[PDB]
Amino acid sequence: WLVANQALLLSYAVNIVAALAIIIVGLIIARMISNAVNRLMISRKIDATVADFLSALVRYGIIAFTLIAALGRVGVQTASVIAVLGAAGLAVGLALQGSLSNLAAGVLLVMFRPFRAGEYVDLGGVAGTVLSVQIFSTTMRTADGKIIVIPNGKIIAGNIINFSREPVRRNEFIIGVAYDSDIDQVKQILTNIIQSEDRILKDREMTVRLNELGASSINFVVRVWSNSGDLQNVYWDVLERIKREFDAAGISFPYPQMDVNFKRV
Amino acid sequence: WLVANQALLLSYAVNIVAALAIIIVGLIIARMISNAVNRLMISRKIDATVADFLSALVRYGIIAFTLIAALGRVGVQTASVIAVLGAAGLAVGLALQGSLSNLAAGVLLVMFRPFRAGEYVDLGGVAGTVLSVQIFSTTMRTADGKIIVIPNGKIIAGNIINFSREPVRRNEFIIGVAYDSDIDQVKQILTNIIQSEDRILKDREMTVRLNELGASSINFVVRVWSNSGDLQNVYWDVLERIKREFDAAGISFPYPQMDVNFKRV
Amino acid sequence: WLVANQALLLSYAVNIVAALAIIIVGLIIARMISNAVNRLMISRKIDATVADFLSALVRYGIIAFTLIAALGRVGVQTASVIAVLGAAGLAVGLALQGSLSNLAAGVLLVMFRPFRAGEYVDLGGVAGTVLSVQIFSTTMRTADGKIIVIPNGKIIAGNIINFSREPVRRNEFIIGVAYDSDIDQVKQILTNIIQSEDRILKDREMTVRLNELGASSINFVVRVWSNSGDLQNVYWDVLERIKREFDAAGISFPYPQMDVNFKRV
Amino acid sequence: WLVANQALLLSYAVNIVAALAIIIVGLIIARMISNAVNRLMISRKIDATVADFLSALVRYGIIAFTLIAALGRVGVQTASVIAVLGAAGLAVGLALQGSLSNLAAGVLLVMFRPFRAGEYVDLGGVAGTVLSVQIFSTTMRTADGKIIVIPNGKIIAGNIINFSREPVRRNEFIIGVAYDSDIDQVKQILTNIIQSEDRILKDREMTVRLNELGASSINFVVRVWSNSGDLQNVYWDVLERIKREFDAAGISFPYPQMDVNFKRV
Amino acid sequence: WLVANQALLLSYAVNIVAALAIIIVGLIIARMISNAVNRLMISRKIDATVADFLSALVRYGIIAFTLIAALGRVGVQTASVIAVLGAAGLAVGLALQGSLSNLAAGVLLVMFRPFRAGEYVDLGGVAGTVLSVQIFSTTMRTADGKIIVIPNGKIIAGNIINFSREPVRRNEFIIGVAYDSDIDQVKQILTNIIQSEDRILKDREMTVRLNELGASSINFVVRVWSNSGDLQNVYWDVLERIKREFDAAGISFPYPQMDVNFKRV
Amino acid sequence: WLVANQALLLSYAVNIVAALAIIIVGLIIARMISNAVNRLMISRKIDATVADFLSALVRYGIIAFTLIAALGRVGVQTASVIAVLGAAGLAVGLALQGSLSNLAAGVLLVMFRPFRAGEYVDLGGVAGTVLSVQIFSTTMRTADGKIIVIPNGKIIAGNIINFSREPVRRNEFIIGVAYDSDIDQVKQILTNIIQSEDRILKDREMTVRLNELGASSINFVVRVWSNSGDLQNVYWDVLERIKREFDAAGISFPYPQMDVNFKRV
Amino acid sequence: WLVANQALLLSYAVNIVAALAIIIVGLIIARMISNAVNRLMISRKIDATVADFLSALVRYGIIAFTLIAALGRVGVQTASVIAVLGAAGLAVGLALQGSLSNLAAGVLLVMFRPFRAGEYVDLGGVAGTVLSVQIFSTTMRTADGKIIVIPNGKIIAGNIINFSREPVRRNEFIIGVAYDSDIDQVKQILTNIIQSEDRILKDREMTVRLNELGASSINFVVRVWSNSGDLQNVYWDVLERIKREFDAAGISFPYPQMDVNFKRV
Ligand SMILES: CCCCCCCC/C=C\CCCCCCCC(=O)OC[C@H](COP(=O)(O)OCC[N+](C)(C)C)OC(=O)CCCCCCC/C=C\CCCCCCCC
Ligand SMILES: CCCCCCCC/C=C\CCCCCCCC(=O)OC[C@H](COP(=O)(O)OCC[N+](C)(C)C)OC(=O)CCCCCCC/C=C\CCCCCCCC
Ligand SMILES: CCCCCCCC/C=C\CCCCCCCC(=O)OC[C@H](COP(=O)(O)OCC[N+](C)(C)C)OC(=O)CCCCCCC/C=C\CCCCCCCC
Repeated sequence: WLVANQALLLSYAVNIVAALAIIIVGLIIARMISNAVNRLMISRKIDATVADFLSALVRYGIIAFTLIAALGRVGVQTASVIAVLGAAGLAVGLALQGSLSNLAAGVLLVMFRPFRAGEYVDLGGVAGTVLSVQIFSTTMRTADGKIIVIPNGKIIAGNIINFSREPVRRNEFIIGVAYDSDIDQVKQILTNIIQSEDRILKDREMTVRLNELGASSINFVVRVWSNSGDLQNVYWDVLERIKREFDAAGISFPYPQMDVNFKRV
Repeated sequence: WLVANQALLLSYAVNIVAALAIIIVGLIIARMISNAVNRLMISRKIDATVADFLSALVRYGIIAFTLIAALGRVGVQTASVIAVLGAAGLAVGLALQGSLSNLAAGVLLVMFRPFRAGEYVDLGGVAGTVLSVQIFSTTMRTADGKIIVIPNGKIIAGNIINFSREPVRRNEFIIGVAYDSDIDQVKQILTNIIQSEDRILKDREMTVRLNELGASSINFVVRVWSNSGDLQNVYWDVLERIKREFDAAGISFPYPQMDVNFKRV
Repeated sequence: WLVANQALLLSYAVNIVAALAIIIVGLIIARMISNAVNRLMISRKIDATVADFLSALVRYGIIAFTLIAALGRVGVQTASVIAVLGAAGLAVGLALQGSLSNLAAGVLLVMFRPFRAGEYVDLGGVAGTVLSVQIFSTTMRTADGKIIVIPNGKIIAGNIINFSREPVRRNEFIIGVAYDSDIDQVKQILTNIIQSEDRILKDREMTVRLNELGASSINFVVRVWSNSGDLQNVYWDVLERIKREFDAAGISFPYPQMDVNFKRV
Repeated sequence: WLVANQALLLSYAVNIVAALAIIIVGLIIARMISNAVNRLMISRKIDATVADFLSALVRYGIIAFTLIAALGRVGVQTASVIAVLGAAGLAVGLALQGSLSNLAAGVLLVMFRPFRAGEYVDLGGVAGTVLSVQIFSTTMRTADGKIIVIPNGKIIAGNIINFSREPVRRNEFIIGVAYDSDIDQVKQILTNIIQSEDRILKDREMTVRLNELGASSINFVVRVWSNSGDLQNVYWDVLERIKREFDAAGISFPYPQMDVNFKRV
Repeated sequence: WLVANQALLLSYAVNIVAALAIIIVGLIIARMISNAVNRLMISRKIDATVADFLSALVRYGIIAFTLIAALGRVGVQTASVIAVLGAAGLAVGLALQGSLSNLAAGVLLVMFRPFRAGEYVDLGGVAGTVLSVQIFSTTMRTADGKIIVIPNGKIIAGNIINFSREPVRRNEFIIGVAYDSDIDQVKQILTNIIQSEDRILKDREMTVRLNELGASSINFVVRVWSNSGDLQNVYWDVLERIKREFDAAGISFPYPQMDVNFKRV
Repeated sequence: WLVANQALLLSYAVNIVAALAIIIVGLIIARMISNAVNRLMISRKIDATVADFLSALVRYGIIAFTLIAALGRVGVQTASVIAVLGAAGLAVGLALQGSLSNLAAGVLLVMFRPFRAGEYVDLGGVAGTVLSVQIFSTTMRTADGKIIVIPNGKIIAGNIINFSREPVRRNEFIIGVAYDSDIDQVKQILTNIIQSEDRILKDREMTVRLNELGASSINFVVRVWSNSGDLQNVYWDVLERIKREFDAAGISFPYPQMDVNFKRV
Repeated sequence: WLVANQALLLSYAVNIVAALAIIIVGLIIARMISNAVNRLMISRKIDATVADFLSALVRYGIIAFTLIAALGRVGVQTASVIAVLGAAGLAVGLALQGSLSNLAAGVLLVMFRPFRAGEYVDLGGVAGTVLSVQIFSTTMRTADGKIIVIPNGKIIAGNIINFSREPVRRNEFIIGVAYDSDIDQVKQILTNIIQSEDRILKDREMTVRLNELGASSINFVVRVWSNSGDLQNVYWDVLERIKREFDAAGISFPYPQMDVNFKRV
């Protein structure tokens, strides 16, 4: 009988009063925090539907938190709701793995700087000048003139070749001449063409060596070092001069040779 | 003996009354929340069987929650049911990883805009004009006229080449002429053809250089910058004009040359 | 001594009575739920051994639940059994990841409809007409006549090219003619063949331009738009007419040309 | 002092008696369950060492469970043992992911039947007649005569082309004839050869169209529908008849043509 | 003041005595279990440093368990140590995923037997005779004579082609003859060569059909079934006999034919 | 009624006083730890916005910790907040997997040293001289002159070929001579060229053997060991000397031979 | 009022005294364990900064453990700190997955020995002699002379071909002779060359059979077994002897034959 010779009914009364207190302060704290986030988002920047589900999801989250806290305050065991809610949080955490990976990689590309804005690089077989580095992705304009947006988590997970870091780079040529050409003559013509060029650095190597005895031609290699801004112009100028002086000196560039053994008359 | 000189039977009575209370309010709250979700889904949009298992799964979920909460209120240890239920929730969370990944990537493609509707792009080797960006996927019509639906989580995880972002792009030509052709003559003909075209931008580079000494031809490169809407028309017009003026000036486009050494008479 | 001046033996007696109560109602609820699932599976649909392990696994699951709940009610700590049981549930949840992924993707392919039954599509390099979309997989008959069953989780994870969505598509031709052919003559013959075809749409583009100066031929491109049902017939008809009028007008389709420089007499 | 004016020593005595009770009933229940599993495995089927570690691992598992339950009954905190044991269970659950995935896929291949025993299929680039579908893998004999065992989790994760599902399939031919051949003559000869064959279905399409203007030959395509058992025989018969009637009608099958421009006398 | 009118100091005294009891029995049980594992490992098999860290890691594990159980018995909250220890156990469980996967696959390859010792198989593009199947890997000697050790988890995860399971296999030939050869003559010569061979099974198929009209040759196919031990010898014998009788009957094996159109005199 | 014949109101008063104490010492400890981290970051090194969100995230973390500790001290159940917070921590832990993997691999590349600064290596098909090894990545300059930044977690996960570790390496040549050349003459010329070179190590192997009977040439192999700094110079010198002495001794380097059977007069 | 008619203030006093006791013994045990690890690391082996962060991280870990144990002893709920700390431990556990995988694989490569030091093997397309097997990686010198460091977790995850395990291996030759050559003459010459070699094992197979009727040559195969140390020398000797005796017996090695049909006079 409930003749009240006990204090457990007092404990039950303070439990239901505490549950109603949790409900009403959860409602008003949800309202005030939604108002504060709504005030601090409009002043800074908003998208309409994005800020809508932002404030809505924060409000539903804090309402669900205070509702199951009030259910647990009464005496209802709420561990299944916490299990489903933790599984849903882990699902959202697996969903946002690539985005947060791009964000962490974007932080690392700002702290450590392998490349900066205006530096010709290569990011996994994609070459071009870096325009800007942002939090999720970098934009880079190629030599063709097209803009490529690459996420940061793929930038760091691969090699990042930087062309504009070292001021001195190397050209390489494969000059195929005929088998009947003199080795010393072709070598001294190529040496004169290399040493008569002022933008080829003389303190580095100036290799002119027979590299390969190919199918229809002996291939010479010539490797010269220039500044990184003069590289393509040195390539074009010395290639044109190689062609002009080999045509002037009688050295022939062979076609795809073939021997034919004639039969059946 | 049960002569009731104790209050633990009072505690057991309020436990079984509380368990029955949890059962009946779980039933009526399941009914009212199923009615409210049923009312708010018919007005907005429904598929028949989809809304059927939606309201059914929400109802079975809240019934299972209140049933094992009522079992735990009696004194039955329910941690194994919570373990299996959390494992099933983690299974469903691993199942919905790709869908929620596409949803998060679709949010990022609306906040950050690498591309918009009506902008010729390239999304992992798939080129075409973007029709619309949605929450799970984007539809884009190619130049061939076919519609391709690409999920957003694969859009962000790869490179996204944007052709219609930079207003000025570059053409490139590989003009192969014979070895006997004059370098200066071919170079000045190509320079006249480039400088006589009004849609080629004169403040950018106008490269006409000998690029390669190939197998049966010397390959010239000519690289010119045009507006992004005039690019293909400039390509076609100046290629036709290259062919006409090289035919008029005697410069030959060589066939695949070959040297034959005749033997065995 | 056990002279019973305490109520903890009363508590122990109600614990062992409660444990026996949990055991017997777990047995009879296992029997009644197995009977109800057995009755509701035979009426709807069954496979014999599949329904056998279905009802068997549900019965062993609820028996294991009530047995370790009764062990925990006595005072035996059962957290290790819950740890192994949660690990086994997570193992089964990792096992059913692909199947539930196919199920979720099959729900998304019914809500959002990129394709329907009877619509020629391409699902990751597999083309053919969709027969039916089911919960785990779609069946599609190719043009060759073979039936291909593709799981839905691989359909959504890749590109889904839809041919029968846009009513107007484009043909493309690479017509290789000889270097000696007149550009204007071949261009006006191709223009007459295009403009004399009634199933080629005249409000779209009708490109006939010199596209490429190839190895042994200049390649013209001609790109015309037709309805999606007339596309292959337009291709065949205008290709046959191109061959007939180029044979009638003296324009030659060249063979793989080659220049031979004869040596060694 | 231990003068026993308290009941906590009574509580400690019933705790150590309960711990000894847990130990001895864990021993005898381990013995009886090991005896029951040993009796039910010998009658059904056994491998010697496999059944050895099966009964051994079940016995060590239930002994470890009752030992740490008895340690927790005394008052020793056992949560670290439960943490290591749950980590080991999750390790074994990650180890058995592929096997249980093959088992779940084998259940799905028996409920849904894309293929049955004796049905020529293609399972990820592996073609052959299905012998039997089992719980972990399917065996299929190829046309070459070799037996291939494919796991089910790789069967469902890829495309499963079924050749023997549709009763009517299509042949396709690429008939390359010379440029000098008449289009109408070759087309009417191929039409007569197709319409004179009784196993080619006349209500389907009978395409005979010029498909491609290739390098050294114009390629005709002819596509005919036959029953799925007559397909290869129709292919062989009509290919032999194409060769015989093109040899009889003067239509030539060209060799790899080449134009040679003779120079250097 | 500590005038001892309470029993909580009695409770604290039995807690510190119980903690010291846990420490000393953890030490002596660690010593006895290390002695028992040390005695049962030396008799069976040991590696020196491997058994060293085995007994050492078991001893440090049981010492860490009893130390944090004794810390939790005093009143120090030890849940952070359990969190780090469970994370380390999950790290070791992720580390041993491939090894335990190979072990589970090795159990499945002994229960189910796709192959046994001395059976020519193909395990993911690796062919050879199986020497032995072990718990982590199988060793197989190829036809070249080299020993290849393949882990079991890669064996089951791929296709396992078994050559020595079916006793009857099929040979296939591509016999390319000239266009001028008679179809009936070549077909009856090949039929006589097939029917004059005693190790070719006559109840199976004996296909001799024109398969392909190739570039420079018509390709006949001949497919014959033999026993699995006579297969290569039948191949060699009937190929030599095909060459001898086609040389005797005037049928020519053509070279790579080519048509040359001579120009520029 | 609240006539205060109980001490639970005393317990509630000390709970709310303890909650306010937790709040105020959480505020001042957050302020002091933020001040201490702010003081110890400015002296050592800072980036502005990076140190901003560093101190901000530490402050919000300790404020959230003390707020939900104060909520749990009152009596509000906070296990859902801990579930969401642990899921967010696991999300951030999955996000930082690649970065911490690169950090652990960078520690292993400093403890174990497969390569050091100034040592020509190959890191997954990327060759060049190592400049420096850092905590997340190594920079290495190639022979071309470009700087490549490779993350450490990809360095250790693949092969790391080290060229500059062994002081003695081997050259290999494929010398193709004509079929009519004498084997003994070519072998003794190559042996004289090898034994007349002083930088070829004589205590190692000096192989000069006929390796291959190729399509148009017999290929000799010659394999010689030199020091690792003389390797390319030995290659170039002995290749030039091979060409000079084979031209002097009449041994011919053949072109791509071909037999032609003339038909159709 | 605090007139002290209760023992809960006594309980609070022993709680704050116990918290201070936990703090001071956590400090001195952190100091003593840091001193003991510092003493046992300097004697054995150290790197400076590595041992620095080792002792530092152990000290910060045990200080964080005793600080949050002392916070939980007071009454502050510390489950959020344990959630973040367990998430950070799981992050570090995912970071060290590859390193611990290499360590476990290195243990398996020492217990099971597929290869030892000084044994020519092939580890995933990388061949060479094993120098040493270590805990994280194996070093192996190739035949070229370069040192390759391969991690153990990639060694076990792939095939490991062992050349130096079986003492007897097999050579294989593809001898292409002309169509006009006699089959019996070439077969008996090859049989005499094989049977006149003493290092070819006579109890194994000595296959000399016509293998293939190729494009311009009939290819004979000859397969002989030798010891594993004589294999390359047998290859070279018998290949040179094949060339010498086929040149002496008039058997010709054909060039790439071609038939030419001359047209257009
Ligand atoms: C989406 C659904 C949203 C629904 C939100 C509704 C919020 C409801 C919040 C407050 C309204 C409560 C009105 C009835 C409560 C009056 C009874 C009472 O004054 O309470 C006294 C006893 C205390 O017992 P005690 O101190 O010995 O327990 C120990 C627990 N310690 C340790 C925390 C103290 O309380 C008891 O006996 C338990 C009495 C049973 C209370 C029945 C009301 C339960 C309401 C909903 C259940 C539906 C479940 C839905 C699925 C969720 C699964 C988790
Ligand atoms: C899919 C299956 C659906 C089944 C749903 C059925 C819902 C049943 C809900 C209510 C009906 C209960 C009727 C019997 C209860 C009367 C006994 C009683 O008035 O209760 C008093 C004692 C209290 O004890 P206490 O305060 O000292 O405990 C401390 C627990 N604290 C801390 C929460 C207070 O209760 C005890 O002694 C324990 C008495 C044992 C109660 C036996 C009835 C158990 C029903 C089903 C068990 C089947 C298990 C199925 C598998 C699930 C595994 C989890
Ligand atoms: C696959 C195996 C299937 C086996 C299923 C068998 C089901 C057995 C179920 C019932 C039979 C019980 C018969 C003996 C019980 C009579 C003793 C008794 O009347 O109980 C009174 C005391 C209560 O103590 P308390 O209220 O102060 O505790 C606080 C616990 N609170 C908070 C929940 C109240 O109980 C105690 O002292 C503890 C007395 C120790 C009971 C010994 C019987 C344990 C049976 C099996 C153990 C084997 C373990 C197998 C591995 C599983 C590891 C989890």
